[PDB]
Amino acid sequence: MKIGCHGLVWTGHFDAEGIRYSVQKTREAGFDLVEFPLMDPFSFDVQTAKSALAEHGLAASASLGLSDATDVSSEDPAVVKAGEELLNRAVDVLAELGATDFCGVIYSAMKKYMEPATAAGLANSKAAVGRVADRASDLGINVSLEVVNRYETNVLNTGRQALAYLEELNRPNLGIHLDTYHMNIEESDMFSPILDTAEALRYVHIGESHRGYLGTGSVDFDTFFKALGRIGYDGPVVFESFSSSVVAPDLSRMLGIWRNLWADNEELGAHANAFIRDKLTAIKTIELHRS
Amino acid sequence: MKIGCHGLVWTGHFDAEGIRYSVQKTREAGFDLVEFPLMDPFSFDVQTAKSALAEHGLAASASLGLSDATDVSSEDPAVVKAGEELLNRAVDVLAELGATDFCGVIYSAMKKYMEPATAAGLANSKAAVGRVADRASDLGINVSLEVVNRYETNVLNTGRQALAYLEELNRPNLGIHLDTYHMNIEESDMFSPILDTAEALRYVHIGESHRGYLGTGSVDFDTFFKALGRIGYDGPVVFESFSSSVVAPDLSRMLGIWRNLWADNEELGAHANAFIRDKLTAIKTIELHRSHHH
Amino acid sequence: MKIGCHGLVWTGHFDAEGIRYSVQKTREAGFDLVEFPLMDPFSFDVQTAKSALAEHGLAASASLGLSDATDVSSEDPAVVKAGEELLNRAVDVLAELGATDFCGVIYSAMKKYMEPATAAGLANSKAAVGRVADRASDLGINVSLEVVNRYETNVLNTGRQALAYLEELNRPNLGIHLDTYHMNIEESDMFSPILDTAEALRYVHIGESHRGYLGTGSVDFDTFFKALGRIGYDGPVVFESFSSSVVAPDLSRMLGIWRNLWADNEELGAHANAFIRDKLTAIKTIELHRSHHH
Amino acid sequence: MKIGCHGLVWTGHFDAEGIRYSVQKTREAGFDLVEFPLMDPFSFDVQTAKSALAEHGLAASASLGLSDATDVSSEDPAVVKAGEELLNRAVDVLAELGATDFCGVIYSAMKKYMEPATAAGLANSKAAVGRVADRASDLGINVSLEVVNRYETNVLNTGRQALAYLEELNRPNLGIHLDTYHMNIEESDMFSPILDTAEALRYVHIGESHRGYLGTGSVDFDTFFKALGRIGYDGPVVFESFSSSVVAPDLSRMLGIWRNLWADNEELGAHANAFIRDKLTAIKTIELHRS
Ligand SMILES: [Mn+2]
Ligand SMILES: [Mn+2]
Ligand SMILES: [Mn+2]
Ligand SMILES: [Mn+2]
Repeated sequence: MKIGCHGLVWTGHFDAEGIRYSVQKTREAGFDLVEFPLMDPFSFDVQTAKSALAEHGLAASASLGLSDATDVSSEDPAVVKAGEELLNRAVDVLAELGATDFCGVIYSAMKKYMEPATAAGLANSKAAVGRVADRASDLGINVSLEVVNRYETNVLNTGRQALAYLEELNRPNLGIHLDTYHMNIEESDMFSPILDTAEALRYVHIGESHRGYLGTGSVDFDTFFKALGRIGYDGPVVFESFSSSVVAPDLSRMLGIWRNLWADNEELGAHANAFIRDKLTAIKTIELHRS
Repeated sequence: MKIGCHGLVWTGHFDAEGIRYSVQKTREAGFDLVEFPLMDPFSFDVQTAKSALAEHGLAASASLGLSDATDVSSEDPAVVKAGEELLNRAVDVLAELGATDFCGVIYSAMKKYMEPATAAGLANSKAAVGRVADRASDLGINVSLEVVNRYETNVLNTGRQALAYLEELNRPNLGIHLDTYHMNIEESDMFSPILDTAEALRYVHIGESHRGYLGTGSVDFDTFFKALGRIGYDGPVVFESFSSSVVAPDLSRMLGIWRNLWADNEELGAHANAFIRDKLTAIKTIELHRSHHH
Repeated sequence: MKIGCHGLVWTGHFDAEGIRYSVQKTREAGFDLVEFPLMDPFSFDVQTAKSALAEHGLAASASLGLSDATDVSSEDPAVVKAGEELLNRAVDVLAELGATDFCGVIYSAMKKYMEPATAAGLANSKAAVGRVADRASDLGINVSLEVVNRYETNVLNTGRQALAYLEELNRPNLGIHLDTYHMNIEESDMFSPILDTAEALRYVHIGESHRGYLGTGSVDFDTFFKALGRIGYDGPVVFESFSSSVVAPDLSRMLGIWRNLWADNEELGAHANAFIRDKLTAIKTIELHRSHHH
Repeated sequence: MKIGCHGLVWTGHFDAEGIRYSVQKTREAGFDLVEFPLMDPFSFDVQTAKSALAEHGLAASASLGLSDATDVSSEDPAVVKAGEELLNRAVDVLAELGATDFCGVIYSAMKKYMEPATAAGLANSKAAVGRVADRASDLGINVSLEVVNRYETNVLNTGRQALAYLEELNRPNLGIHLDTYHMNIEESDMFSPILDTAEALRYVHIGESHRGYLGTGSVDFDTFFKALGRIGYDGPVVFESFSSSVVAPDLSRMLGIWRNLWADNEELGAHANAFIRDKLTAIKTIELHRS
């Protein structure tokens, strides 16, 4: 299990300096892994990232969400294609890094839709994701679909919806990515979705209800972590948080980050690392007593 | 305290038939009050509502959310005017019903903004809401601003933000409307925002985390209702729920209701009435036990 | 699934009058079943209970806790015998009623021990419970061992302990009885012990953290009932509550009921029935939505 | 605010070696303060404790519970007197240490009673506690009554009961001591009792529902700490935990510690210190934003 940190804790700009900075800070906060927000994989400086990861002994993953121009759930084949092209480059970037996990909202745009999904849109999305998965698979990379709330997709809002989507595709390297922030809205509770997704669960984001400091909102982390313990989950567990104090040119607007929920990210990151690790220690003692 | 039900439990279409239907089913489910969604107050058949309510004994309130063309937080004063004219008609509708509560997202568009609020936009919102509140005042109508999550406004996402907004306007009939579904996202916990708003809290929505059946999501209703008890809240407590089974032409899309969270609204309504009353009974025993006779 | 009420809601004295009273009030409060506390099965007026139950339609079960003189976890075989004779009569009473569930703290004294269990004491408990279960078996009676907190036993404080106990005895009619009040103390959470016990779980008590009104304490009923849904539990679900207002000569003292948590048992019973059914309704909608037709 | 640790994490025997050991281990786990279980204040080696506290820069408090022989809620004046004598020595021990907080179940025996309290018993308890408080007061020591569950007293099971008890006594240095483990049973919720006891709240124990590792039971710490933040609580916050792995000759039997809930107390103590401190950090950010 890798304990990770999403890059937007540190910076919204991942040129060379931001890549080095984000990696250093992640390591200094005590994490094993940085998740790069790869909103534009075409301009991501792989050589710098590979160097910085080596210098600091850090593992890496990457996430993104698509947009209007790249929506693979569009009925417009050209838009679908732009999306597929973007996902393929993201996968290629991860291959060059020697990383193994790609994730995010890659089955639709990451946006507040104003109508429900279409049958033809959903078919396009599934076909495109299948092909991306296969390309990833030949490269040793796992692809995990992030279940997000109603205001960020109209396609996969629950773990059970994601399972059905995966069932159709039947790809060995396609998994599910759950995020406590999104679960806290859409799911019946914080254990059922973990039990249900069991072995398909390949990636986890730890976010508070308002995406600030862990333990300052309404997310039931105790139930969540106890359920992760029960299924023996051993994939990445990655802190994600957003404040108006650190802005990405698109992502922050897309996720509606209006509030200053923190200004000291060194404190935030260290706290989150301690929060997650100490939760996991607690869970380990429970599992130890089941002997 | 009135126990209320929002109209989208019953129908998405508030023509004459839908209005009578929502009133009847609301009463039959055990509620004291129906909340009409007044997305277009200009077309709402007030006389049918009056006669339905009189038939059934039932109290009414109304809520709406604004949209792009009617956004009173717009920098464009023509858009603000359009919004203000809409809010003013909503208020008039309520006056004609003899109702006393208007609420909702009436200080901005109810939408996912793509940039944060501007100073000019915020000043326009505040001035317009002030004028609407004054108008409401002389018609005996209380106006409460509903705090909602980051995806439905960029203006008032927390109770404390609403407090600061209210303090500047300083109007006696202006209050805060909290909704457990939105609190579940943006707030630090389910008690602090109640203790903070205290006497400014004038309206409450009871919604599960996914806006389905009460008790089937992750909202901490326990803490919430206990806090309501502590401040002695006596305002409306109104069930709200949305499913793809029952669709309003604009509201449902605006709120991102993609999923089929229920198909039996008779069952859903009856259950919500019971669920809310069973909580209220509980906290009544707690307050009783704080009595010095105990 | 029967929704049940424990007798100490209604009276502390189960003479003829108290028996009829508890049956009537239990039914009138909306329950399917009454649980008689059978602390002294030898004096219990079985024919009055039979005739009361027949009058009212109502199902019955029984529970007890043992005491020092009847402690089947004692190293002293004369004490174990006294206990076994008591349990055997409890079972006979239930047989005579045509009831099918016996439960409670029947594997030890229900008491605050001052030292941990011994090997000899544990072996005596197990052997006695085995014989009692076999006896029960041929009378069509299921026996479930209630897991309780450290202050009421030193033997079975967790579901997993009860599982290990059950595994050794390997009897088809022997099950586990969980009580949310006790789980709230000793267990890691409110779902794991349900998922672990699964098919061995045969009886459930619904009790608030302080054993008062449901929803007025800190028990996480949400998680609990959702777990019950997941394993498809269909056994008895029985409300239990104690107040100094209604006192049983020994039980109340044994359980440390010092406080006046309610005075109106009509209200309390009606509320508990509603509270439990409103939870069960909720989780039924969840299970319905896991159906492939959905 | 002092972050503290109860001595039974480390040892059940507080001779000189156990005193030094408990203090060292507490400091090494990262705490500010050790709480000595002063079940027998007459044989407590003050000189050793004072030395060990100085060597490690640690503050100290003391708690105890009374027993049958020393029950100040007895109707037997001789038993009441033995109890008062014991409490006075405990207070004297704290004075010699230069410590300022005495707490625990000092208004009755710490036991499962088999009958309710008596009017005459309660009067004896209140009078005795009043006198002990006055003696403490002349010595600069605060006295805090620990609210405990129905199986450990028949006198003070809720914060509100404790407030009423204090109301009668009207002593300036008499406060209330709340313990999450006991609240988790008896109280309506985890915030009301803090709001209600407000300025009378002078001491806090942090214990999980089963008194093992923090975060492995049912206690709602999030609500609890958020309420402590709201009232601006600045007294001791002290971890308490019990396992059959570490036994005190009386206390462990009195508290019904039948289970092995941990065996590595160095891990337990460090975890608890991190758990509490990181909770408090989270709360501070909430309070900071109320600006
Ligand atoms: Mn995420
Ligand atoms: Mn609402
Ligand atoms: Mn029970
Ligand atoms: Mn304590």
